Amino acid sequence: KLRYLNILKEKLGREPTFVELQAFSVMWSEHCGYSHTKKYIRRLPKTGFEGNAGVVNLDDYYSVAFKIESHNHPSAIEPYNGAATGVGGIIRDVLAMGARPTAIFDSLHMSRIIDGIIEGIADYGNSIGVPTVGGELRISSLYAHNPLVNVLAAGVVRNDMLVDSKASRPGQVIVIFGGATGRDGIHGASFASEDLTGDKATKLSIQVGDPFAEKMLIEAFLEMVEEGLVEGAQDLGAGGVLSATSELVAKGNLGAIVHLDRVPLREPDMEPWEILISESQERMAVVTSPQKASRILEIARKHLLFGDVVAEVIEEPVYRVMYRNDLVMEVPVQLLANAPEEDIVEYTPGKIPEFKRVEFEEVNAREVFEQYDHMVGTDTVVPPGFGAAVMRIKRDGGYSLVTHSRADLALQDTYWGTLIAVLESVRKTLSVGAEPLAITNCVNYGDPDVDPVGLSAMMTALKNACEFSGVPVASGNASLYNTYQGKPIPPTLVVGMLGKVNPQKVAKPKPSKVFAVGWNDFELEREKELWRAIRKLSEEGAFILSSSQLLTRTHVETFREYGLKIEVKLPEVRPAHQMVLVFSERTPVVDVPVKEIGTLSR
Ligand SMILES: O=CNCC(=O)N[C@@H]1O[C@H](COP(=O)(O)O)[C@@H](O)[C@H]1O
Repeated sequence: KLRYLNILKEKLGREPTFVELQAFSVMWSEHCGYSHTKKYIRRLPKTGFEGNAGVVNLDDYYSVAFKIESHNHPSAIEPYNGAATGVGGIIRDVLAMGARPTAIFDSLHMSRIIDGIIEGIADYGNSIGVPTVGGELRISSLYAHNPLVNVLAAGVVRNDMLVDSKASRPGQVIVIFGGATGRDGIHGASFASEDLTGDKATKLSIQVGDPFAEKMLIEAFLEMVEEGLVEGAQDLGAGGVLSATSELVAKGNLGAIVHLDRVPLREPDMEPWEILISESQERMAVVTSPQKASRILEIARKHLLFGDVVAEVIEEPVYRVMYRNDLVMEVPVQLLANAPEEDIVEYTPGKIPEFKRVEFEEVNAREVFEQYDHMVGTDTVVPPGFGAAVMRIKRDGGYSLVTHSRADLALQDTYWGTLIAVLESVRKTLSVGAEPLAITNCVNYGDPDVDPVGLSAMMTALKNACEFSGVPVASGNASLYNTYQGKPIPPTLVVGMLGKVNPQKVAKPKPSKVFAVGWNDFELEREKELWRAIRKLSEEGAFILSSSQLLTRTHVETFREYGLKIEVKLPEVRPAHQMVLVFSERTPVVDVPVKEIGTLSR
């Protein structure tokens, strides 16, 4: 902050004004600026080039837009609103990609089932009519003061209706529409970067959501896309108007003139800086020509929303904020969009260590989502309780969604633990017969200034694990300064993996013999052999379970849905192993260890 305050002063050639200080505190906060993670992120193999980030072609006609986000900070302060708006936020991300939101896969890490967090997710999900197709839940006392709420959202989008994420020429205007702007979430970006949860950020920082408006938002926006009206888009989240407008024009190397007086307000006595920095929910920024702006506003207002043309895209790369004829702030756009970059730590992996059994706790979110009329994975090819969510795109087309993490391991060795989490994400995907296509990741870390190695260790293994598996990063999020009184959370990388699968080829469980396929321990040089064995057996029609516990309660519960009973003698396994459970009529034949352990019947 201080080091940053002094650079701004360098750059500005004076001290900032009140407005500029609120502005850069937002844009230059770890949350918005990614100071510590920008360089590590660049080294990541990405689905980048592919015009649009988070967008992955499925069959040359349809693509899957997906991304995982977090709302850890706010969820610790206000479980309900923080968790709810957590989903509201990531949903708007997939919508801005041009895709109709279709699925939500949550990844929760708490010291116990925090009602408010589970209910904020269920209510908001139910009101927007977007199903939760799965959920990863980890309970550990290590997340007591900093629960982790990571939400993955995915959507189907036509390859010929991809929306851009930037402004492209002088003369375009930017429309802000959706719910009216208020004071909520003001400074939440900085609140979410606060080296500590017990810092000067509180209730004035958490956003309030309203799914009814969000529902209206997707309808309005998709109709805008379908009418060739949207030439660019970016949802309003952290930093609100400021963040959306500056980045949109920043990405296109253009500038902008913002008219805050044009921002539909919910609270008319707000000051100009509050309008600029407000983080009110359910809002979207649209880049377009002056001609299409009328139809856009017509559509927005017709869907019971509010909106007006707020900014003009200019050639000069300056960010000029006006309020009527008053000049509120004026700074170089690229100054605001390029927070100071931190040098990184070169991390060289050590010997794979022997992991100790770190007692954690899992639980089928479905069993916990009933209390709040929220069904998990009711419309999927096969139950997500078996390891992966499989959704239908077409009769003979589909995709899978997987959310995995291994903080229990990473806590002992961030590199290997983290790297293992991803490989295991590959096993899950392959196990349902899906082909790994891309990853969306959420980096949840502590304080990078106090511990730079742990971050590097996490980011470098994501790189290596992507290189090893050949599965690139399509999108993602970084959440740092996830601490309390300095007490850091366990380094948790959440891997969201997208796979391609034909709904017709997905196996269902039925009476069969059970075999433990693989090794009881881990060696990087045989992982691909395990994948090969899984690919072969899946092709032959085998049902396959890939779990750290080999067989979980959720599993036993899911088999119940088929009236099937499982009786086996689980092999002794280490915290990190390379073994999968295979169900078939005959003994599996692969070049990997095979042991018959029991049966599935009734
Ligand atoms: O509603 C929009 N959500 C989008 C968004 O950008 N939200 C911002 O992220 C913070 C949580 O970050 P974390 O503690 O999870 O790292 C939250 O407080 C918002 O400022």
